Amino acid sequence: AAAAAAAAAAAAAAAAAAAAAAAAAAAAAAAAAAAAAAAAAAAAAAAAAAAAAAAAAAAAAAAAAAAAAAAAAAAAAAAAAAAAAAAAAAAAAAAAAAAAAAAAAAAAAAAAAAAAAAAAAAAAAAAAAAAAAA
RNA sequence: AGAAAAAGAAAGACGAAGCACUUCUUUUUCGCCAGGUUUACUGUAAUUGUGAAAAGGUUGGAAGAUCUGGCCAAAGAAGGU
Repeated sequence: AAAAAAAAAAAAAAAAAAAAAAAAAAAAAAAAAAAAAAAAAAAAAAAAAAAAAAAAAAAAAAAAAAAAAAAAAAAAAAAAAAAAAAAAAAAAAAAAAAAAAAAAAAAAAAAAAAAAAAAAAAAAAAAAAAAAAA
């Protein structure tokens, strides 16, 4: 950060967050806000990704839903990808059991991509059927 | 694979500026097949038909011969009168 490293500093922040920086139900958002400006919308998406990893505040399901809604609204590739993926992982808002055919298929029909990111994660944890059709 | 993050892109209806501001809701990226859905028609093989050039006197059956003298040649390859 004294090397003014927007990039390398957000890098180290994701690094330590994965390397077990505290979560503490507040340390999550603490490190995330610390990383959020970092001259990079991608850096804020990386903060949100390390956040979804450290599931302290990530258990706010509709909150991850709204954050990723604004993200995939603004067309943030890294944000939509990491957020929605680890969201479906921590059972946050990416699908359902009665509106999953809408939710997941709409994350794909968002735009032309995050379809391949579903193939990265979300299609893997599809769970949009217990069948073979979907 | 070992565990040692990853790396991506379309239109339509809705508010708005009479479009774009993006926010919700569906849309497709050929292994090799096969008609077709009209082509912006224009530069880039060729066939066949066309494809130029003045007159006079002489002998002879008849001139292309002859004497006098002009014209074409990217045609003086040839073939008949």
